[PDB]
Amino acid sequence: DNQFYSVEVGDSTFTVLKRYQNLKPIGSGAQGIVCAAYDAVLDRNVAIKKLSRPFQNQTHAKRAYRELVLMKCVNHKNIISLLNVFTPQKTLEEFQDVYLVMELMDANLCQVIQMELDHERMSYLLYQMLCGIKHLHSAGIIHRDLKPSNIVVKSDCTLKILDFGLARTASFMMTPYVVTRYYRAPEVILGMGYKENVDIWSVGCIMGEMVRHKILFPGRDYIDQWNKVIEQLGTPCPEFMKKLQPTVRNYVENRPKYAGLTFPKLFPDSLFPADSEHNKLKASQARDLLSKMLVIDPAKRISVDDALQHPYINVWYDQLDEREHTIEEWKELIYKEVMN
Ligand SMILES: CC(C)NC(=O)N[C@H]1CC[C@H](Nc2ncc3ccc(=O)n(C4CCCC4)c3n2)CC1
Repeated sequence: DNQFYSVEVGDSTFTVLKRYQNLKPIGSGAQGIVCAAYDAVLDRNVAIKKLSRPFQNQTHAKRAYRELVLMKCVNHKNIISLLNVFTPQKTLEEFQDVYLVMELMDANLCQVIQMELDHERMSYLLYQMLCGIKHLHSAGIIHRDLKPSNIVVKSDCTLKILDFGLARTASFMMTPYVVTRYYRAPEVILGMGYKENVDIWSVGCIMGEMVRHKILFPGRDYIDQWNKVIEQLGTPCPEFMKKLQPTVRNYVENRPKYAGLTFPKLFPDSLFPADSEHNKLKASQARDLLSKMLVIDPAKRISVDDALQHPYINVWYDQLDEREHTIEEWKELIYKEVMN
């Protein structure tokens, strides 16, 4: 009779359509819990994400609403695709949970970073990240929080980005969970305003970490993080700092100065495959792209288009809503998106 059934998966209770069999947990971010499952109707494996009471506050609601709207209308091979969406609840009054069904991938980028990776696979992963970012920028979406945990890959080295980043507004939370700030651009760190190549910084951080196998710019807060940035890349020029609001100008200009490191010193020959002439050249090219992505001043940083054109990468070449609402308003907005 009923077209749903329920099973326990850790703390949570997954109540899912009967087509979805043999649920297995595979991770848990901020918005919810995620299971792998077999889709008996499609004869394929899927990932199912549970959003619990997403309308419970502004922060969750805006994120859920945005993700649902964007995942449905954005169509690209390097952006995770929405296969199905449902709630087991029958009315707006009873409505609680939303379940998103997506293609099932094999790993996080975190896991891939830890591996020794050849240039063929590093450049291919980067290419795909850039193509995806490009797509988002063309659709009016500047991500600003690209990070390895929200990028997934398959064994065949296919790459998809999982989320659409920050809201243009931006907040307060209760759930004890730490946000990963390590990949954010200087302009996000310092609060400057940004353009599309804000996301290049993040790709630079990811690329660099693939080579060094350590997070480039860690720290408890933006204070420590900014210190790690300037210790490595050196203090930026005056031209840059003229672009900063008065109070953040004063902070940045009064921190201990550093000359920084050359990119050969930041990413030495040691870290690269460089045994054949092929690899010698690809290493050279790799460090050159890195040097162009990890630059503090966005005015001097490489664009997405110039990056896709770069020799390391080009071998692979081939409505609006952002407003405030109460709980009950959000709950209905999300419910009707779910019952399209
Ligand atoms: C032990 C070893 C075999 N694997 C492991 O440790 N982690 C894998 C296990 C399989 C995971 N696949 C996958 N596919 C689609 C999605 C879609 C949305 C989403 O939010 N996620 C989360 C990101 C990572 C956590 C879940 C998705 N995850 C990747 C991570």
